[PDB]
Amino acid sequence: TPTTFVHLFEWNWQDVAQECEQYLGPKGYAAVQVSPPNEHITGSQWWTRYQPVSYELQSRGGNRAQFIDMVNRCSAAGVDIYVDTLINHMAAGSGTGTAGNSFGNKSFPIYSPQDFHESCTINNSDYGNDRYRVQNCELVGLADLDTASNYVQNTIAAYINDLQAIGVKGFRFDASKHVAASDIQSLMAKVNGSPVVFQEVIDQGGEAVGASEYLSTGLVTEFKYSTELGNTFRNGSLAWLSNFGEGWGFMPSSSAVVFVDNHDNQRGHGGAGNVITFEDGRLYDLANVFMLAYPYGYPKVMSSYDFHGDTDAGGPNVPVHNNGNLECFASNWKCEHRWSYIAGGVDFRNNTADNWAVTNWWDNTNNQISFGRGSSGHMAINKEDSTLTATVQTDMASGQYCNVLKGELSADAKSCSGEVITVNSDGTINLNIGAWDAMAIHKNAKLN
Ligand SMILES: [Ca+2]
Repeated sequence: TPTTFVHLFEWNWQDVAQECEQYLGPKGYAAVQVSPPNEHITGSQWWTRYQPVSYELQSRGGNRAQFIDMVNRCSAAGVDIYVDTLINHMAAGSGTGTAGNSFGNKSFPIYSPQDFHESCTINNSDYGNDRYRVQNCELVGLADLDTASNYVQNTIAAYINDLQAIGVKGFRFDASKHVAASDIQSLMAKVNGSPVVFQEVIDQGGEAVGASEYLSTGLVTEFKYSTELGNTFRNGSLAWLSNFGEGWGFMPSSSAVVFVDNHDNQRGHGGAGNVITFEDGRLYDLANVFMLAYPYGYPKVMSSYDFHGDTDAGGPNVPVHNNGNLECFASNWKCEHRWSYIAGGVDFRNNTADNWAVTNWWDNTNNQISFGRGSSGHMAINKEDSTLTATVQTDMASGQYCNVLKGELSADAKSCSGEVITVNSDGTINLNIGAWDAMAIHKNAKLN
């Protein structure tokens, strides 16, 4: 069952299409969130994508034909496409777009100065005590669209509807906090059918505008998850995660999009240094394994590029699929979605989707934990400095299982490529997990 999606950050349309056929589809990823496909300002920085010029599908990722080709090919592979949609603003200042269009002084090919709110600057203190300014003023100089305007709502809705006609199945509403929930409600009334919509709302608490305000218009990014997970993994005890989720004050599980990190917070925007990223190696593996095994939210796996400490830099000057060579795992594209523990966690989540309870939780009061998903699967994480050798109780059928974090079941089901885990006749497992390692087994990766 499809349960997880991935963000192919700055991946061009040809690389995504190929990734869908060769990897995402076969491995079970539900969908792909692509970078903004519309016309945006010129420049090499990754953030140019967040300054729209028009809704023409001519961007750094490719042209309209390549985009349509990507949707079709991904769709055939069983993978949906979610489009990062800019509903709050247009480009700042003046200049030229990726499709040749000129703009300037809030004058764009599809909007006039009258289609924007009167200019004012959002100040940091406005977040805590002035919802009017947060939603009507400019976010770092970006022209703030008058989202209450029928013309503006029709224009954005037409774009969304055009994407659905092409085959796009979902949408990410960028900077949703900066748009009144009621404006989004009016917008959605113009959207055909019921596509998957998730809204970016950064709410760690103490904001004038809250995440709960967007629950009736779709899913909402739960930023507390990323921050607390990172904080617990680095500075706390894993034992504390036994009631992670609503128990910690998070929004309803069925309404949340969760992640270890995202394109913003891995660069210091919306997250401090406690956020765990690819740079943390094995710590990142372990954090993803917990997220993917734990039954809270709709997880989004991150797929980054090594930015070499430059938080403004755009992606690599080389494609992922480069003349038969895969530009992954090194100093270009990181391809975390292909990392063994991460793809294995996705497999675990996909095969335990028939039991969303956390069963038989066990911990050593500190950094060793183990829990099951009923008789569908079991997992354990060892973040201590000594081997985890405890005997844990599971509800699983006795037999031999492939530790899916380190390998997989062969076609004929007679062998695994990685280590084997034995479930004894009484349902127990005598663990043998080294420091900073983990194991996960499920009913669909059982031997012979
Ligand atoms: Ca706004």
